[PDB]
Formats: sequence, C-alpha cells, structure tokens
Amino acid sequence: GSSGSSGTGEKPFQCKECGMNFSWSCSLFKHLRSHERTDPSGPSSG
Ligand SMILES: [Zn+2]
Repeated sequence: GSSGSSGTGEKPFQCKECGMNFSWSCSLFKHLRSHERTDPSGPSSG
C-alpha cells in the first residue's frame, strides 16, 4: 500500500469539508465559504 512519507509538513487548522489545510486561522474560513455558497456535489472526501 501507500508506504512512503517524504518530508514532514503538519498543519494546525484544517478544512472539515474537503480536508484543505491552512497555516493561518481566518484563511481557512475564506476557503470554507467555497462550500457555504457552492456544493461539492456530494462527499468529496471520505
Ligand atoms: Zn474545503
């Protein structure tokens, strides 16, 4: 299976719609709207 982690990169904030991560806090919100206005057309992320 997927066995290979090249480099390390974690994130404090994360999207609860698609999983998109964002360094800042507010930033995420600016992206979250993408779901508040338009629908992803179903569960994009498991
Ligand atoms: Zn998202």
